[PDB]
Parts: sequence; structure tokens; C-alpha cells
Amino acid sequence: QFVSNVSHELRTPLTSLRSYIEALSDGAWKDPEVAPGFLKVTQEETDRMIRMINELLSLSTRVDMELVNINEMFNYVLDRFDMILKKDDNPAKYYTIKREFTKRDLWVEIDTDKFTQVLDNIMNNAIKYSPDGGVVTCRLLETHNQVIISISDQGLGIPRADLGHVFDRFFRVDKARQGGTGLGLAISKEVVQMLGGRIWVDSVEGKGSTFYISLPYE
Amino acid sequence: VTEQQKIDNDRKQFVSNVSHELRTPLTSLRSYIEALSDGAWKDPEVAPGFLKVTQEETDRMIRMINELLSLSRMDSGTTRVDMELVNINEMFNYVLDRFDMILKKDDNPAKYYTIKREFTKRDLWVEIDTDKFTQVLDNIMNNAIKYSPDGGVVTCRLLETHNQVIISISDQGLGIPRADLGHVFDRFFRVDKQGGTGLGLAISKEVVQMLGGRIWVDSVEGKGSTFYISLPYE
Ligand SMILES: Nc1ncnc2c1ncn2[C@@H]1O[C@H](COP(=O)(O)OP(N)(=O)O)[C@@H](O)[C@H]1O
Ligand SMILES: Nc1ncnc2c1ncn2[C@@H]1O[C@H](COP(=O)(O)OP(N)(=O)O)[C@@H](O)[C@H]1O
Repeated sequence: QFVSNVSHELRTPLTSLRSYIEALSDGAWKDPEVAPGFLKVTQEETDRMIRMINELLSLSTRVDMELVNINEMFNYVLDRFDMILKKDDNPAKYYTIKREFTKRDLWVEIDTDKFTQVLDNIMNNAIKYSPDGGVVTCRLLETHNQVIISISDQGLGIPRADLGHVFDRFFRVDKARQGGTGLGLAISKEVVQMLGGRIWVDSVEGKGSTFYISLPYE
Repeated sequence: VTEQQKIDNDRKQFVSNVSHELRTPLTSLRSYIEALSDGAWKDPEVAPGFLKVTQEETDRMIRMINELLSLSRMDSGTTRVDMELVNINEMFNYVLDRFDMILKKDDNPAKYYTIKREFTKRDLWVEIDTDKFTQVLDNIMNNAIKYSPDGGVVTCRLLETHNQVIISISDQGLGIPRADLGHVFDRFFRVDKQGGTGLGLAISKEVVQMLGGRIWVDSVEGKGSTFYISLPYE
């Protein structure tokens, strides 16, 4: 349903917007080296949220495939999550984003808005389900004519019995450790399949998780 | 026929409203961010003032999102309701204690108010979900204070009948038009035209209904209002 999806999907961009506005208010507005770049991101997130409301309201049409540089696009996503982490209430370096991208530029046909939603949910999960903190490792590679993204955490894991169930709508693992609706990964799977790709997960209950996304390369 | 239709119409309206209400702050943000990007950011007389407004608009949307999410969770049957036997007197008194304590600090207070308590003497043990019900009392108490005249008295009652536990919360503010006594519990209904979503009482009505109870309001314009909560007793 519309309300539930739009509400769920606005949360990461609102957090990201809040985070950059906070950095600006805290003094970055005085720094000519960074203020314009920060303002540019808030302008982009605000416009993205406005498109998102409309898109999701209309579905109750466009899957807009563009040839995109995944390297840059993934990098832009992770830049926001670093900003969320720095303006976080946690101690500095309580969470780390380590990037492991191949050096060649990878061009892939995607819907930029919808796929950002996918990366947002997985990064946000990777953080939300590491309460004790940790490194989030983000990999970008091409092999066997697939472009593959994997996102690993050192968080709470996922029971083996539930590895399949986690992409189902409303499914939330019911053990100790919060969350919300159980929609993020179902929305994500829907987008990834729509784009001709695949998503899957490996996990160890005490160690952490790795989510994988595969997209057709050429 | 009409039954399914009324439902579908309410849903269609609610969706339309959600889209308009999320859109309006974002549109306001866009306008302040664009002024900032066009150069106001270099200007110390306005950049801080402008940033502050974007921060407030952003907070309002995050509250709206959280509120819309609870409404969804309940609409889904997904919402966890944990009925436990608790002392309503001590729970209500603690709620009022948080509000008295707010006033105890010189802000300066914008407005002074008094919280008058009239509780029954016997202890009322009743099964409820404390986390959710405290939220309900908060929403009514915040309204009661917000719409009180300077120096107004907020009167809080806990009384039981043979069949019911009744809580009432009265203010001496401008009250509510008779045409609207029902509508104030509607999603996004605000009689007025700053922050405030118009979802609080909609959440409250839904929560009180999950708990097996009833909530309603009496008001005489210019007199003030009295909100009631009824809970099944024993
Ligand atoms: N990175 C992760 N580590 C451990 N558990 C995770 C995880 N990412 C997702 N999960 C689990 O999968 C369930 C469903 O995820 P999701 O669709 O994104 O739900 P959500 N967080 O939007 O409420 C979550 O409730 C959580 O139990
Ligand atoms: N105690 C009260 N006195 C006068 N009007 C009241 C009132 N409590 C609620 N109302 C009216 O009902 C409307 C909706 O209440 P509510 O759902 O709590 O709004 P809110 N606080 O989330 O923005 C308010 O805007 C107000 O017009």
C-alpha cells in the first residue's frame, strides 16, 4: 500500500537531509570549500523525495532505464551514509564504511531513483542491525558478465532458517534485536528483479551478514 | 455496496492527503535550499536563519513519517498490543508529573498553566498497554496545554463507574466547533491553519480502540474542551 511504502522510503533521505543540514548549521556554512557541495546534496535529496512521492502515488508507470556509471552512483550513496555517520550520536569511528571498488568504470542500465532505494535499505539495515558497531564493507566488481555489489557487516546475523524468508513482505526476524515494518528488503527485491538482476544474502548468526546484488553487464 | 465504497473512498482521500502533506514541506525546503545555493549561504545575516527553517521543516517531516508509519502498522494488524495489568492511578500521576516538571523550569514560560488533579481514592488496576496509552495521554495533555489561556487550569480526572474507568482532561481554551467534534480524530484534521501534523488524535483514537476502549470530546466554543477516555473495568 502507498502510505506504508512512501513512509518507509522517505526515512533514509530525510535522515540524510537532516544530517547535511546539521553539518551546515554546525559551521560548515562558513566554509567555502564545502558548503556548496553540501547544499548541492540537499538540493538533490529534496528533489529526489519530491519525485518519489509522485512516482509512488501514480503506481497506485515509469521504469526509467538509463545507462549509469555505477561506481560514481554507489560512491554518491556511500558519501551520504558517511555524512549520516559523522552527525550520528555515536562516538566517532563507531561505524566505518570501507569501499572496495574495481578501478574500471562500470556502466549499467538502471533506474537511478529506484536503485538508490535499494542501496539505502541495505546500507541502513547494515547499520541498524550492527548495534555494537562495526565495519561495513562495500564491494563493486564485474565478473561472468554480471556487475556485483556486495555489502557486508559485522552485525547481528540472520538465522539460516530465515535467510529465504527475509525478502518476503512484512517478514521480520523475531529474536532479541527493533527494525520496523519488514518492507525494505521486499521493496528492494522487487526493484532488483525489475531491473533484470538478482539479490541474495549469506549470513552467520553471531558474526554478520553479506547481501549481494547482481545486475546484467552487457 | 456503499460499505466497501465508503472504505475505498476514505482510503483514496487519505492517500491524496498524505501526498499533499508530505509534498508541502519538501516544496518549502526546496525554496530555502535554492536561495541558499544561489548565494544566501555566503550571507551571515540570512544563512543561519534560512538553515534553521530547513532544519525545522525536516524535523516536521520526520515526525509525520513516524506518525504515518504507526497508522500503517495498525491498519495492517501488524501493531504489537501488549495488555498488562497496571496501576492506572500511579501511571496517570507519573504522566502529569512529567508535565508539571516542564513548567518548573523558567524558560521563560510563554504561558503559565495549572494542572489540577481529581483522582478517585481507590487504586484502579486495569489491563492496558502502557507504552501506547501513555502516548495517548501525552497527546491530550499537550493539546490541553497548547489551547489553554494564559493562567488556565487543566483539570485531570480519574473516576470509575460500575462498568468503566473514565479519564477526563479539561481545558478552558477556545473549544471546538460542534460541527467538528467528530472530525478532530480524523487523520490530518487540524481546525487551524508552524509544526503539528493533525495525526496525533487519529493515532490516539486508534490506540484507544485497540485497547478495547472509547475516546471522545465535549466542547462548547469559548468554554473549553473535555476529552474522555473510557476503559472497560474488571
Ligand atoms: N544486515 C542485517 N543484519 C541482520 N539482520 C538483518 C539485516 N538486514 C535485514 N535483517 C533482518 O531482515 C528483516 C527484514 O528486513 P527489511 O525488509 O529491510 O525490514 P525493515 N528493517 O524495513 O523493517 C529485518 O527485520 C531484519 O530481521
Ligand atoms: N484541547 C483542544 N482544544 C481545542 N482544539 C483542540 C484540542 N485538541 C485538539 N484540538 C483540535 O483537533 C485538532 C487535531 O488534534 P491533533 O490530531 O492532536 O493535532 P496535532 N497536535 O497532531 O497536530 C487540533 O488541531 C485542534 O484544532
